[PDB]
Amino acid sequence: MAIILPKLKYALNALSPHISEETLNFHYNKHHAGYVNKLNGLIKDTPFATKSLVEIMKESTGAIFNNAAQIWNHSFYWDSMGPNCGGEPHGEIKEKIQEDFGSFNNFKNEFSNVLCGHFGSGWGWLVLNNNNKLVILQTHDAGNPIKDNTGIPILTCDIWEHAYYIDYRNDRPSYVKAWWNLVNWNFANENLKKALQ
Amino acid sequence: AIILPKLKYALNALSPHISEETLNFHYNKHHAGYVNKLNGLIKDTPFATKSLVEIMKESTGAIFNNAAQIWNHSFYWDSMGPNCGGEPHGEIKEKIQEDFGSFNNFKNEFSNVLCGHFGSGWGWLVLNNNNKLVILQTHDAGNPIKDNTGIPILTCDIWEHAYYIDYRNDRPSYVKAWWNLVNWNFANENLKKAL
Ligand SMILES: [Cl-]
Ligand SMILES: [Cl-]
Repeated sequence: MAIILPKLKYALNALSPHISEETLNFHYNKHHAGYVNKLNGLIKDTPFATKSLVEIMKESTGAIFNNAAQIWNHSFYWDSMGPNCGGEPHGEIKEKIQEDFGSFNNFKNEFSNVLCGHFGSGWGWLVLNNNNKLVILQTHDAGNPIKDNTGIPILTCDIWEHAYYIDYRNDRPSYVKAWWNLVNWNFANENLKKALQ
Repeated sequence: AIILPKLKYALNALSPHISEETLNFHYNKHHAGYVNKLNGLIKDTPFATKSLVEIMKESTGAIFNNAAQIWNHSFYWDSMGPNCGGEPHGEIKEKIQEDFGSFNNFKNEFSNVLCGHFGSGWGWLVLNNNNKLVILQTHDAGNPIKDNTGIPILTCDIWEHAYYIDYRNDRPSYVKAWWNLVNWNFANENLKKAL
């Protein structure tokens, strides 16, 4: 199967109690795996069959896009988190956030507001925009900043209901608050360095 | 000002097809929250003196999202009931036979549409201007009144919060279960008015 589900970099329970093992089980092994299985079915007998996931995402529309972009968004989501993470940013991203938001607390406040405010299925992003500045963006359904060409993804947070409904029911804000304990600044730093190159 | 309409049945009335816990969150958190958010949004606007349908028709963005979701959810609750489901009866049965060939045909296609919808949205049975029943889907808070695509007859919510407590990712089992709840009486009332 041309497209393979990338492994999580940590155990299924590694984000607990912020996001439960049960959530990771459904979200990764059911939803995420499902988008991979679905895309592989869809790209058969198309020119997409031999393109990379990223190329498919950038060049498709309809169901192919929806599945391709979701696979990519989820992998970026999992990599945006980790055990032994969260807290204050550190390394290059700490200083960049200071420059572009004034403080980590300012960034945290605006990001949480955006994440809490998104109507329907979607994603909040920290991105390096096309003017070399960190900004917060939101996208709807499977959308992302690479497809939109609105900047280079640094971190993402999924706010589709399946991301939090097991653990928090309707209480998205509690999910967003808990997510701050999981934010992987090492990942952000890796993305920033590539982005600025 | 805008008021949340009463359910026509108790919170457990749809169980086990939709749990009482689901109805509790869906009605008392989601549906109630749409009403509360809308009232805060329309205070001090020309929308404060308009009906829900008028607000729905004349708004965009947050006001639309909340107003349409209030109307959509009431239509959803009224589209179900205890003592409902199974084979259609009365005028809607005949009309489904005319427009879909059979109930089995309707049921399978409606199910496909409900299961196939990507992200948050709704499936609809509506009567169009040629007095023909048709299946529509809409995204997020969208609906056929906003869209002028026909007079709604029934709806089914496929937002994840509709089923996630009871079925997790298995939307098709929720859809299957929903057929034990579909309120043919409400369909017949709607059809009588629409025709
Ligand atoms: Cl589990
Ligand atoms: Cl009935």
